[PDB]
Amino acid sequence: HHMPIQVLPPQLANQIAAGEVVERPASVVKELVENSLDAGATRIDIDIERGGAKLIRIRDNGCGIKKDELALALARHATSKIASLDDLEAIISLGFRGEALASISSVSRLTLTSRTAEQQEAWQAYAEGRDMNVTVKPAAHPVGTTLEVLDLFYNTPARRKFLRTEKTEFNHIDEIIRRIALARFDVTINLSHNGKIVRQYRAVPEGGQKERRLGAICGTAFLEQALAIEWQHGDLTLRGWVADPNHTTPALAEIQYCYVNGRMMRDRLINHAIRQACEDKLGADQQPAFVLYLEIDPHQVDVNVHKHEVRFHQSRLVHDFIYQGVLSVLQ
Amino acid sequence: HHMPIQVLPPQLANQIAAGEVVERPASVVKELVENSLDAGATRIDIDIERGGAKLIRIRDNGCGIKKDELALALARHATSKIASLDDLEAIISLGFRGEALASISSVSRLTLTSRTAEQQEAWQAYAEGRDMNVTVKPAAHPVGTTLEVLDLFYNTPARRKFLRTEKTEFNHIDEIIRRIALARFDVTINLSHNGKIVRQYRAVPEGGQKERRLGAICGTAFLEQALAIEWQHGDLTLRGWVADPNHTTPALAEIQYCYVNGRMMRDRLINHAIRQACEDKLGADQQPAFVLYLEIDPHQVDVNVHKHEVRFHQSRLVHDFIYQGVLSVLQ
Ligand SMILES: Nc1ncnc2c1ncn2[C@@H]1O[C@H](COP(=O)(O)OP(=O)(O)O)[C@@H](O)[C@H]1O
Ligand SMILES: Nc1ncnc2c1ncn2[C@@H]1O[C@H](COP(=O)(O)OP(=O)(O)O)[C@@H](O)[C@H]1O
Ligand SMILES: [Mg+2]
Ligand SMILES: [Mg+2]
Repeated sequence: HHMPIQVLPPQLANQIAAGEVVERPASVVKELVENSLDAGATRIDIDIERGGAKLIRIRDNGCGIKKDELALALARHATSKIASLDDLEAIISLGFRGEALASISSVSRLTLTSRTAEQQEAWQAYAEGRDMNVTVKPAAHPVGTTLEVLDLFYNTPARRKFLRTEKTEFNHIDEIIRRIALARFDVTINLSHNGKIVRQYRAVPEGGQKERRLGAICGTAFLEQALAIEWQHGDLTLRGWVADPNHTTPALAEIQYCYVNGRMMRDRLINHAIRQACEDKLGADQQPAFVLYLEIDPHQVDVNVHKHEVRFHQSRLVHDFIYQGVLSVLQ
Repeated sequence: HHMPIQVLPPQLANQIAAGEVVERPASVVKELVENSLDAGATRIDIDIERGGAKLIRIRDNGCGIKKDELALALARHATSKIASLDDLEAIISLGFRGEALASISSVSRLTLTSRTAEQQEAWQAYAEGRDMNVTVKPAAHPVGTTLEVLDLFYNTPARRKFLRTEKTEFNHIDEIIRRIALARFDVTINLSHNGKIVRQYRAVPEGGQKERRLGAICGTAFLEQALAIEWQHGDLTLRGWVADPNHTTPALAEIQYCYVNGRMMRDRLINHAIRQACEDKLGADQQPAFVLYLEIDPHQVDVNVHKHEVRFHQSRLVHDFIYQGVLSVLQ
């Protein structure tokens, strides 16, 4: 009670928010790449420097951001993805909170450059000062967008001390891209570190062969033991690959990716049902290797938990669904 | 790009926030009880109805909220706990985001009643409408505060469908109070459900016997096997109780509470070090039973992660510290 209840200034408020949204360089990559995806990009190019502690540049060939909305994109609680509660309950995009860019900009030197198809001119924007005032100025850029994040945590020292080695931080970034690339086979994703190419996942044309990308992302080892899955029942449909439990090594066990309507996730309900389907067919219980995609009525699952967490309205039903699907294929 | 980037109205913005802050009735209880603690309360009384889906009332004998700050308490990004980045890096209170009440009020009928020692008059406040306009009116109330949360999720149907049985929801509430009561032995906490008293933990006077409350919260079973711990090394000090691994049952295994400077938490680093100290002394590896308190330089740990998660600057050091402390006592 000694200090009055007082509104937190823009920058400070965003930095506090950044504490949750910006865990490490990998977090920034995730947020930006997901924005490119929402913007309908077909190709995303990612350049990293020193594990991302020095630089993170992500360019996409998405639809871009209109000049008069650049500042809004750097603003808090402002989005183009939902306008009401209905939109949220049945969301189509990955984003909707309208907080990511604002948060990131408050704890780094973030530059937003973009041009829409209707604009002849490209523009660049960035916020500054305790009030996060935005400067918009001329720039050069093709249809699409480029986010440039420099000196992450430069103005938040307590956090900068927690940054691990360049090697460790880049690895988390590599892992993040790995999870996103598996979610969208139709999107070309290139990742580079310190001026050198680390990877590039070619987009798979309509109906093209996926085994190619799967192997490129997860490795040939997984690709060989990969058992495809096709299991449906109304709104519930399970797809993907499950490695033969009998031929699953701990190295392959590193591949445990699950998705709910394209949204990457790590839910215990699912990991359990799978390990159950394997333990029940196989002899011993162990860490299975898989890449599964669950399609379900968006109204039967909560995506606003805070991101890899989700909540299923019919917990039991879903769990048994996945269990059967995997169990079935394992036999 | 079809829909413009647009600011989310106050109520909607808060409801989206509520998706993360308000997981279930237990979340509301946690936020409110922690506010009472920050306000210096010595006694907190909690009344629940129908698992909290119908009513949640929390009254404290804290310092209260000044009339002219009631609306600010229901506002977003407004707090009395930090005013800058320094304050955050070495925080003293549990709160600091200034978002909890605003979020909760947007997804329930929340009434805030309070009176400070300097005021002869008590006042009541609550927000309404898409803009969250606040109404302040006369009320009766002793020094302190009472939060009243009714019909949780009444205006967010998609979420209301996820509410479990009254029994299940109250249980999470009981568990939450359990964790908070262990964090503060000096605070009397009474919990009631549907007009009937479920529990009441008496505050322990200065230096009074703690075994009494420990047993009342964790049960006599744990109290008997409880092995006290006193282990320090500079800023690092470990205290609490660890149940004899050899006499630990799965029922006792339900008691795994760890705290960093009074802030409840569930960090794997610690749970691992403990289970390691037990596995290494004991024969088999298992689920230990414990109530440990780690005191550490606030600058060596990050509390703004999003709450039971924390991040230690010197991960390895801390882990070995706890391991030794427990290991030592187990012998
Ligand atoms: N690469 C991009 N291409 C096009 N629009 C983008 C891009 N990145 C961000 N935006 C715009 O900025 C707004 C989002 O910023 P963000 O802070 O990520 O919030 P959110 O995605 O939850 O709405 C989006 O709603 C969209 O309108
Ligand atoms: N029970 C209470 N007694 C006194 N002050 C309170 C109480 N509950 C809330 N407040 C005030 O309301 C503001 C907090 O609301 P909240 O949304 O919980 O945010 P935070 O605790 O993170 O600041 C506090 O900063 C404090 O000034
Ligand atoms: Mg986004
Ligand atoms: Mg609070």
